[PDB]
Amino acid sequence: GRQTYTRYQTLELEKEFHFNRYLTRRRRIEIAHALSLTERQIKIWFQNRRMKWKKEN
DNA sequence: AGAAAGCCATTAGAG
DNA sequence: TCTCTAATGGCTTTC
Ligand code: NI
Ligand code: NI
Repeated sequence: GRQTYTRYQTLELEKEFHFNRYLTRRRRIEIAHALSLTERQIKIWFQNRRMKWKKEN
């Protein structure tokens, strides 16, 4: 099964991605707690978002 | 070194 | 039926 992300979670992440397309371990834990997601989800979201940003270039 | 993070292709589920 | 993206898996890369 797959969880669906709220607007707030997706908005707060996209806002983060605006500043740096990669995350540090300290920040990655911070974000996972604030959005009530796992460290793994945050990593994966950025993997996908970086791939999505690649197709837009 | 080898754990941890990435890249990339691919899949599958939510709505 | 169709779209988008969470999630996966098998590699390579970074530290
Ligand atoms: Ni700006
Ligand atoms: Ni090695």
